[PDB]
Amino acid sequence: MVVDGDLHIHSHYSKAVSKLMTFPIIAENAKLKGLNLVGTGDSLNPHWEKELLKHSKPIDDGTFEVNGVKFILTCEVEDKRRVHHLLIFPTLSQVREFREKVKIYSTNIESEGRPNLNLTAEEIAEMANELDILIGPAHAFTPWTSLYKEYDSLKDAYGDAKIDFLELGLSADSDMADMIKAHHSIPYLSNSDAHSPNPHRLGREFNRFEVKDVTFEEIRKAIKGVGGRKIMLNAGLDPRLGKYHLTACSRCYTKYTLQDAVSLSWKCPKCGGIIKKGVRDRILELADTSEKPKDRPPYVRLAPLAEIIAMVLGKGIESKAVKLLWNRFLREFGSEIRVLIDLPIESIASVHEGVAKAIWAYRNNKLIIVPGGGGKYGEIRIPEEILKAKIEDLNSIEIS
Ligand SMILES: [Zn+2]
Ligand SMILES: [Zn+2]
Ligand SMILES: [Zn+2]
Repeated sequence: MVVDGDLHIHSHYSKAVSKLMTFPIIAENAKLKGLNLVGTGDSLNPHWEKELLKHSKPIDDGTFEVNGVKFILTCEVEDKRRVHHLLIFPTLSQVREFREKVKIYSTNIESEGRPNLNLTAEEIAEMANELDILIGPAHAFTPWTSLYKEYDSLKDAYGDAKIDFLELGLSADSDMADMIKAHHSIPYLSNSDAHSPNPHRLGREFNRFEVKDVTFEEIRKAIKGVGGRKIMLNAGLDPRLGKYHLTACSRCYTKYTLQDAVSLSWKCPKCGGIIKKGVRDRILELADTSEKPKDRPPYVRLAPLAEIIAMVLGKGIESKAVKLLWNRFLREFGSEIRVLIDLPIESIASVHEGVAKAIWAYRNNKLIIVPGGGGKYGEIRIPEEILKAKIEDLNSIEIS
C-alpha cells in the first residue's frame, strides 16, 4: 500500500495562518492534492483537539479520519532559542501528558497554535523520548527558527537526548542534508509547513510511505525503515530556487562565494548592499563527508501543478485559463500528485503537450535553473530542445 503524507501543517489557531485551515477544508484540498495522510498540526492546543474529535471518526487510538482523509497527531513547538521542533504523537493521552508536562514552561498553550516553551532543545527531546513521542528538528536548514541557524550540530542542540527524524524544509533537499555525516543515521521528512489549505501550499512537500495500513504505528515503522515499511521517496521544492540558496547581496542579488563575502565584510562592492549568507554555503561550512547512505530515499523536485500550468500557459496562477486546465487534469486523473509523479508523460500529453514536457523536465532534472539568493527566488526555464521535440523522443534528446 502506497500513501502520500504531509506531517507538518498549522491550524487557524496559529499566528499568520489562514482561517481556512479547518479540518473539513484541509481534508477537501488533501483529496485534490492526493494526500491520503495529513498531520493534524497544533495538537497541543486544546481547542484544536476539540475540533478534531468533533469532525473525525476513530480509526485507532492515534489515527483519525475526516471525510475519507486520515490524520495523525502532530505539533510544532518553539524552544528557548526560537528553534522549531516537530512532534508526532502516538495517542491523545501522549498529547495530554506532554501538554501537562510543558504547561508550566509556557503561557500560550491554549491561546496559540505553536506553543512557546521556555525549554532547551535537549529538555524538549528528553520529555518526548520519555513519552514515546517522535521528535525531530523542523525545517532544519531554513534561515530562521531552525536548528542550524542557532547550532553547528545536532549534538550541541539535543545533547544526550535522541531524535527520530529530521525535517528538510523548503530550503534543502536530501543531498544537501547528507553532506553532514551525523545525518546519515537519521531518516528525512519533507513536509509543507502549510499556512493555507490551497493545493499549492498544502502538500508543497510530502512523503511517500509504503505501509500495510494508514495508522500511526505503520507510519512509525516507515519512518524507522523496519518490517518492510519505509519512506519510498521524499518530494518537495527545488532548493536551488529558494530565496536564500546562494550567498548574495540583498539589493542587487549578485551572487558571491562564502569566503568572498566574509572578506568583503558582508558589503557588496557592486551597489554597497548587505550580502546575505546563503543556505547552501551554510551547509558547506558544516560539510564533512562526500558519501550518502545507500538506502536514502530519493528526493523528487516538484512544483504544484497549477504553478507548472501557469508557467506553461504564461498566465497568472489565479487566472481563468489556469484554473480550467487544472480542473481538467483533476477531472481526468484523480489527484495532482498522480499527475506530478505517477502518470506517464504520454498520458499527461493527452490533456496538454506543454504541461507534459514541463513535468518530464522536472522528473529528469532537465530544467535550466538560475539559482536564488539574497531574498530573490530563482528562475526556471525549459530548454529549447525539449519544446521542439516530440513526446516520444524526449529520452533521446541530447541537452545543452
Ligand atoms: Zn516552523
Ligand atoms: Zn511550522
Ligand atoms: Zn549589491
